[PDB]
Amino acid sequence: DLPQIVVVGSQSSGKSSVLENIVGRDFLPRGQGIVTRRPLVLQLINRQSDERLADSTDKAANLDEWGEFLHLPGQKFYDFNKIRDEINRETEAKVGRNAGISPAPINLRIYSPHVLNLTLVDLPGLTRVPVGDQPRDIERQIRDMILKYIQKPNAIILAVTAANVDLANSDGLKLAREVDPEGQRTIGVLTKVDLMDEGTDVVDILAGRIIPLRLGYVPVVNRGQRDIDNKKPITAALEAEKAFFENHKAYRNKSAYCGTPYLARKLNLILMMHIKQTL
Ligand SMILES: Nc1nc2c(ncn2[C@@H]2O[C@H](COP(=O)(O)OP(=O)(O)O)[C@@H](O)[C@H]2O)c(=O)[nH]1
Ligand SMILES: [Mg+2]
Repeated sequence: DLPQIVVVGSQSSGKSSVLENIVGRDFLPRGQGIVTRRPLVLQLINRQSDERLADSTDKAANLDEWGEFLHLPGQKFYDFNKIRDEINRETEAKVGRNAGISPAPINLRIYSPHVLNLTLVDLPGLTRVPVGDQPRDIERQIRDMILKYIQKPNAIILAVTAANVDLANSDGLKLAREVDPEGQRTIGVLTKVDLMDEGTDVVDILAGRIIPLRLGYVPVVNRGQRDIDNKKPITAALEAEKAFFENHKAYRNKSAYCGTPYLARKLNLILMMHIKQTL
């Protein structure tokens, strides 16, 4: 149907962290062995610019930003800690906790003056060894779920790989190549650039010398686990990401092509081009 950006990669590649960095505020459940177990179809809606904010545990809530769930019609979520709770609820309701997965999507809209018009689909990450109560063929079930999404020619494939692993072992690029070998609709993200072995960088990847992608790669820096535990706001994380690329010798002169702000503009631009070619 409509074009959308499907986020694919290994478990703990940083897929959920990228979505939070794009939104600008944290709203996804994490910790306690919690991972994405249902597709989150996230629709971001730009919207240029009190009793409704009375019972808010989110210090940043405001009337210009809120979320809406398709299965909870009429409700507007101004507190993003309740968005997290509801996502955790809907997931456990259909697939319990730390068990298998379900293809039933959770549909969430978020209005904001700070987001571009994008549709992103967070998919479960590939793992290799079952833990907890997972079915022993959990790897196959996740692969088959991903392929069903990215086989569709309207799907823009956001292949997420951690920069502190060998690019050639990327699950995201493998799956992207299986359905889109020419790279016509695959765009890469390189996370955890701040965790790279000292002396290494991703410049060779950006210059197309390893696994070329015509739509390119974008390096980013999301919140680390310490930042999550300390409740560091995404706004501060974005400031930290900007400073990282502007003071690193390898990225200083190319920093306009680094970071989540550029990724969002790039996804928005690619998404508009993809629509133009639909008749
Ligand atoms: N230092 C650092 N940690 C990151 C970065 N991106 C993600 N992480 C951490 O990597 C872990 C997995 O990230 P997450 O978004 O939950 O992974 P997912 O399973 O792909 O959605 C978490 O502990 C994140 O804090 C990054 O750019 N830098
Ligand atoms: Mg995830």
